[PDB]
Amino acid sequence: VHHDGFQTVKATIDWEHPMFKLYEKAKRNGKWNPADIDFSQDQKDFASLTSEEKISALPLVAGFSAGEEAVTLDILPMAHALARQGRLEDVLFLTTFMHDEAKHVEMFSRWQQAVGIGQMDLSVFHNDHYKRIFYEALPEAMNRLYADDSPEAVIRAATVYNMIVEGTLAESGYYTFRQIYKKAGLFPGLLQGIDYLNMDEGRHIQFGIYTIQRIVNEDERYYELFIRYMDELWPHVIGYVDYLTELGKRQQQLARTYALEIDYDLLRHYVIKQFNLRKKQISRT
Amino acid sequence: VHHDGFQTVKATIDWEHPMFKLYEKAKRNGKWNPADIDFSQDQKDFASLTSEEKISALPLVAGFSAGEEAVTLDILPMAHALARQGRLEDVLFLTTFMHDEAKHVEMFSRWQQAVGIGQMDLSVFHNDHYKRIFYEALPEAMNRLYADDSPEAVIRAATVYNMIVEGTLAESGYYTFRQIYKKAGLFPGLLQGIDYLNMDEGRHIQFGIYTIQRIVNEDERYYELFIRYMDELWPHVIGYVDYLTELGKRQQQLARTYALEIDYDLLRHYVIKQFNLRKKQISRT
Ligand SMILES: CCCCCCCCCCCCCCCC(=O)O
Ligand SMILES: CCCCCCCCCCCCCCCC(=O)O
Ligand SMILES: [Fe+3]
Ligand SMILES: [Fe+3]
Ligand SMILES: [Fe+3]
Ligand SMILES: [Fe+3]
Ligand SMILES: [Mn+3]
Ligand SMILES: [Mn+3]
Repeated sequence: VHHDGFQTVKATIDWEHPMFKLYEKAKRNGKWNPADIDFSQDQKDFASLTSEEKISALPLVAGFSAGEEAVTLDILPMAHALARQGRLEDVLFLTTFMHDEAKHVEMFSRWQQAVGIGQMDLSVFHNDHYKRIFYEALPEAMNRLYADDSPEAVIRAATVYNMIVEGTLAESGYYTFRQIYKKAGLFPGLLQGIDYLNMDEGRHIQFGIYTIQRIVNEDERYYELFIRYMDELWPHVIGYVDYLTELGKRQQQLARTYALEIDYDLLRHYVIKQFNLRKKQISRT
Repeated sequence: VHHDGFQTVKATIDWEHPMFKLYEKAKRNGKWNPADIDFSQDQKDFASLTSEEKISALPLVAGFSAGEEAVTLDILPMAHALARQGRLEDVLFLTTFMHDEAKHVEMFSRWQQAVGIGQMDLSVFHNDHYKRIFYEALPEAMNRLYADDSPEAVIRAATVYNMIVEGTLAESGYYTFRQIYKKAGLFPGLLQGIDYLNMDEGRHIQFGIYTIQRIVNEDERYYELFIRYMDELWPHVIGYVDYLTELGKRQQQLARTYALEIDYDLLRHYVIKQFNLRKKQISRT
């Protein structure tokens, strides 16, 4: 359907818009290129491992690789809906968001290829709770926006994508990676990538907070909606976290070898702390 | 609707895919930031001009500013459709395409603001032919892809966007800018931006060629469709070019002042040469 006019011909960009400022920061802090990461030491580390130790790291990489790919495809409807509402500054920022996610997909796929498991199908480490979030609830909530861009729909979309998938699972995943392999001195390439990813992610979560708050600010009843949608998803979050935990406890050999006391109680409490923390970044009033 | 699996969990990125290679080049050659361009000399140039000379440059800037904004919003459906067909490498590349266009919007809006015409509504320089292409035919052809992603639809979308708007109008616009203000020694900032834009644009046109050719390669009858859609739009292309030409001929004062012999016959023939050239980049066989 037609354009009825253009903001940068009638006027200019709104230079003070928060999403314009986030867009500017994204350009400044988003220069990194996964193609420049040296994975040669990672390949050696990985080949040095025994079959049992090799397996230990694959579940987390499988969750991240699919997750990056899901959110690369699934952010498009949000960019469309805000574009249709004429929110030009949001759209400019969302171009950096999508390009960040493309690079994240690229990074993990390069690591898989370099250590020699590209040919392996890592879908085996996706349980029913993971599928419910990433194969189903995420794409349902985003695609909805094509036909329903009400405040309710936009809140639910940002909640699932930015507050749960990024704000709870991704963040806890980054913490988990450092706690385990950074201590072990393993996989320097991959951890360089995790550091870059974790930096991009801060802007992604800030877009979600901004999006949810600006809708809550019009009607403080949407706040209840936010909390409700957070709680609906919690069972699948913790059901994926318990499942990974259980794989971790059964496959002890990497941890013994590298003298890592892998505190799964602490990882679990970090996930719980992330979830409650995101809730607190939205003010009812 | 659900994801039924993920390519970078089952396998890897297709590293040899042409769109993966274009994506890599885009990251390498796409570091430029419109926020780093120094427009201070442009502001002085523009204030130095008389009212008559000031006006001379505004029509081309109005066409570009709206055009950048249209294609930023209107590329989203192409990214969606190729994503739904599972063409991951195309999508990765299209994230760079969208981000390039965001920066193009940004660049012209910064120039308008810096020279002191942000508050002016430049819609006056969009005639009926321009509106037909940018306010109507472009968004119709792209949005169609949400409900119709047939080869016919995808060809028509790439033809209008990449071969006509970018491959014919944008390219001729870049040539026109250099021919006029680069000679005059005017607007150094803006011409730095035009150089960066013209570089990005090469990748954008290459995506269109690739997209159209890969569909022609399955069925050489789609070739006729391509040519037909090119010809349907030509009248509006030349009707916008004649209209700009006529504004240019009526408002002679910038050209006299700077000893520019502005050959509108040559600019017209460059537009015609662009259009025929794009046709030739698609092989029937
Ligand atoms: C043993 C403690 C378990 C910790 C939880 C691990 C979470 C795995 C993360 C998989 C999803 C990644 C989401 C990426 C989203 C994005 O790129 O914005
Ligand atoms: C006097 C000769 C006239 C020459 C033709 C001028 C064309 C003006 C261009 C306006 C549309 C710009 C399209 C931008 C598309 C993109 O950024 O990919
Ligand atoms: Fe993210
Ligand atoms: Fe369960
Ligand atoms: Fe372009
Ligand atoms: Fe006419
Ligand atoms: Mn990511
Ligand atoms: Mn452009």
